[PDB]
Amino acid sequence: GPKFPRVKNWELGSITYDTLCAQSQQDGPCTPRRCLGSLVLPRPAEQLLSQARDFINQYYSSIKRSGSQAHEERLQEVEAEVASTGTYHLRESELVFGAKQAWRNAPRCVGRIQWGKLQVFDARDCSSAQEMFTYICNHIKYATNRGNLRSAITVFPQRAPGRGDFRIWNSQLVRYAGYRQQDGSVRGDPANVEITELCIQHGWTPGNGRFDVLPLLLQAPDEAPELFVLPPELVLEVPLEHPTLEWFAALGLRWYALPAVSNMLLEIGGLEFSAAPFSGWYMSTEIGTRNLCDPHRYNILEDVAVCMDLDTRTTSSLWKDKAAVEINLAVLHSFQLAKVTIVDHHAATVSFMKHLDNEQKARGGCPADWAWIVPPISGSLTPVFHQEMVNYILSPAFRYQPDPW
Amino acid sequence: KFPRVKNWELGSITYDTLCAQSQQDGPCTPRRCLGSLVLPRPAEQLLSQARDFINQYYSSIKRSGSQAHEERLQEVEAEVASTGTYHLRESELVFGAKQAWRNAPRCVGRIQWGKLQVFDARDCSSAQEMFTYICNHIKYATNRGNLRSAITVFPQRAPGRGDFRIWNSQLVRYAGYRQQDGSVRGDPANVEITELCIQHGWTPGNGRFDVLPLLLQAPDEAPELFVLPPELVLEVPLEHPTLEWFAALGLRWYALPAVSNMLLEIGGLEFSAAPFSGWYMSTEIGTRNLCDPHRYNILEDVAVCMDLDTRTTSSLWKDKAAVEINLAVLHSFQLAKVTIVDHHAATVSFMKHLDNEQKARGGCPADWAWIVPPISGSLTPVFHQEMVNYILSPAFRYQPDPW
Ligand code: HEM
Ligand code: HEM
Ligand SMILES: N=C(Nc1cccc(CO[C@@H](CN)COCc2cccc(/N=C(/N)c3cccs3)c2)c1)c1cccs1
Ligand SMILES: N=C(Nc1cccc(CO[C@@H](CN)COCc2cccc(/N=C(/N)c3cccs3)c2)c1)c1cccs1
Ligand SMILES: C[C@H](O)[C@H](O)[C@H]1CNc2nc(N)[nH]c(=O)c2N1
Ligand SMILES: C[C@H](O)[C@H](O)[C@H]1CNc2nc(N)[nH]c(=O)c2N1
Ligand SMILES: [Zn+2]
Repeated sequence: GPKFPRVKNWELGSITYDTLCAQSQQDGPCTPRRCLGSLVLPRPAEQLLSQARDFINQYYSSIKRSGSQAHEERLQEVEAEVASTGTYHLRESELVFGAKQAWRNAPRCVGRIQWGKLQVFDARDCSSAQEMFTYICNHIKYATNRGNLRSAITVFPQRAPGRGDFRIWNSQLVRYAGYRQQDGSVRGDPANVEITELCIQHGWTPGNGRFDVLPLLLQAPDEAPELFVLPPELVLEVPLEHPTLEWFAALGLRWYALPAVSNMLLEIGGLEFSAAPFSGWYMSTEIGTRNLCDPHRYNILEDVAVCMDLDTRTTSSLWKDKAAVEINLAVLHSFQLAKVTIVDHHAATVSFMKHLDNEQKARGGCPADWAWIVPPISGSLTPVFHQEMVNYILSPAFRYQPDPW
Repeated sequence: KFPRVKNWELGSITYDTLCAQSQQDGPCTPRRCLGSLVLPRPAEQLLSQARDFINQYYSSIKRSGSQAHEERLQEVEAEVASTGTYHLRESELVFGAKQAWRNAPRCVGRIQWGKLQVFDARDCSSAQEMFTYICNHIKYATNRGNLRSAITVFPQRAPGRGDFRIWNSQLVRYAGYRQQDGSVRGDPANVEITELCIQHGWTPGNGRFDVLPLLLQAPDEAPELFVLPPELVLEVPLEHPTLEWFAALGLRWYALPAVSNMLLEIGGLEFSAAPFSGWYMSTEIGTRNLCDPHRYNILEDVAVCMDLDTRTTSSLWKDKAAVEINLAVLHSFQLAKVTIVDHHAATVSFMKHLDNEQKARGGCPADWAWIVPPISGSLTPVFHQEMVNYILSPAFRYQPDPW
């Protein structure tokens, strides 16, 4: 057979071979002796030039001008700029291409069918924390679009020799406060205790509710971060109700419309964009299963099961499973009523299978992280459960980066 | 450099040092992770595996370095050097079978690993004799519904000849009859073995739940057909605690999960027929066997009976029917007093096993994709647990189909 990984779908009996993994220049955490695929956190001079050349070759292939004179001239341009300055700069169209390719390359993203549809806001002229705030408000307005959500990324200036980084300190643009209590419990979102306490240390007067929207801590090169409160009318939220269980609304639960990740590094051609927040829309299990039911998050499973009058004293009643299903249904029904874009985990995984087929023909494979792609409820009820996946790192890439404090 | 292993729910960390004892490569390389793949793509070698195993055994009985230990190593060496192979003592076999189960990265039920009845069937010389041993295993393991884990070990592979083999993938399998119009009646997973049975002279049924005969093979002989006596195969009719129409679906499952096509490897010796059995985790039946689209595929039928909106994915009709089916399985097994474990209890016990193994051995090989159950993944503690997958020996392994 072919000397490439053989990939099988066990539902359909079909086979493909991944030839794209051959383009991986970056090693993951696995070896012949042990598989570390389940680990969440996995572990320039002429080094820049080779990454830059590779990226420029990718750009010129995507516009089908590979080997051309415009291609050879751009390469020369890039080496001359690196030769004299130690760094280089992307053309506008190269940035747009690179940002889409970073998304298309993200092995943990189930929403990649959408990858070609991304509004890239070029904010590489930004020179203050105040201006970052203006750019971020504009992004939120555009992406929210009164509930008809639109994928977007805003790109701030790249890391530069000596000079400090542009950083957004918050992990997302919208986050609920988590307030550590006297008894050691948490009011609000326990995921956000640290960022909440940083906001207070930097002068934010804290609230005391379960769904208090945090301010943003924004850092321009070589300055302490500055605190910015989002105007409330800019942050679209959806109160949660259930279509048949009338008491569910009385629980006072809610979630924000716009998932906007702000702490990842965008790498393109060896250039590093340390502030490049990106947004799309939610898959309903992110809110209904993880955010609301993780024991270390809002942890509402027992409260909902009690309201549903389930037997919470024994595992074999399946009280957890029944409650989780209703909470996910409430999320879907409430977003739908509110006319805010959301996708259920069946529709999302079906579209991801279509994406895998598109990419098989386009590039000879698709890097995918099975543990992350399979949804956290109803795993084998979705087609992705039955699909083998090959995980590898391609650049352009979204990467984790250390916290700025 | 050893792997740092994190639990994300609790924030706790351990370090796997056991993985350094692995001698067999898995599918992954630094370039690409192949962890989600279901299947894998001389005398001095045997001697080193033999020694390492004999060393494991004597260490387990705390007699590591005794004259009994040195003499046994000499026996193994003398036998390999003269004949190119050797034979296990019954007590070593018992230790090796338990160790293979303990080492199985895909097994969520390993809290039980020390509790395994081992039937030595190495004095078997005919398919006829294999059938008698298999019947006694079933009878013992079933135990009127009070299920007991067991393994029966038939004669090892030998350089000269064909293997002892059980052709069926489990001791209990429902037939799948392929229609002229492509479709399947019964279990679509068993179409191929069904056809093999018919071709070897079995008079087929035409039901959805027809229990298959066994195809048993002695070395270099055609396999022989053996019908299991109906009273040996305990089955559970499926009903629902509150939905009365559910019983009307005529659904049922067998009590005893007994895997019969894996190879047991101990000290470099290979046991090509070594069927093993325990009890079911309820999602195996309620989620996979009954709801996989390529298995009995009953989700739509159940959803319709529940009057659910089948027109749209966002009604979560599939999720709702699946939960009720898993509940019907749990309820019916409990009613019939047949051992079963739900996915919550099983995964909680596996967390305890991880902790026991950390203290005992400094790690535990586990395959996250197989450990996390197929419904309600993140509702179980194993979802939030990082896991390191690697191959230790003694081991259970896949082998080629004998046809
Ligand atoms: C269009 C709608 C989209 C949907 C429904 C979606 C869905 C998801 C989901 C469910 C995850 C896993 C999140 C988690 O478990 O916390 C994810 C991961 C990710 N997605 Fe998306 N996605 C979308 C658009 C985007 C966009 C626009 C980008 C960036 C341009 C993006 C890049 C990512 C990245 C980088 C990750 C991985 C995060 C990590 O490794 O920690 N996706 N996607
Ligand atoms: C005592 C009750 C037991 C329970 C509840 C249990 C549970 C499970 C489950 C749910 C699986 C995954 C099955 C699938 O998805 O098809 C599994 C895999 C496995 N278990 Fe167990 N187990 C038990 C006892 C045993 C015993 C007695 C052995 C052998 C002595 C064993 C060895 C294995 C092996 C080798 C696999 C992997 C099969 C493969 O890789 O294809 N387990 N276990
Ligand atoms: N942040 C760190 N570690 C870390 C700590 C806790 C959790 C994690 C894992 O990150 C995920 C949180 N559990 C991030 O998930 C948020 C997310 C990401 C991507 C898409 C998401 N959902 C969407 N639907 C979209 C967001 C944007 C476009 S689509 C949500 C990582 C590190 C610091 C230094 C090195 S790593
Ligand atoms: N036939 C092959 N292997 C193969 C083919 C298709 C699927 C598979 C995967 O096997 C699993 C079926 N999906 C086996 O699952 C049955 C099983 C295994 C272990 C435990 C099980 N459940 C229990 N509760 C127990 C059974 C025994 C004790 S506990 C069930 C393996 C090969 C082809 C080429 C080389 S090998
Ligand atoms: C240990 C494990 O890797 C971890 O809990 C993963 C599992 N799969 C996931 N899948 C997604 N989409 N998001 C996650 O946060 C996780 N968490
Ligand atoms: C492709 C994927 O690895 C495959 O569907 C696996 C996933 N996890 C599983 N987990 C268990 N316990 N049993 C299985 O058969 C599978 N199948
Ligand atoms: Zn791996």
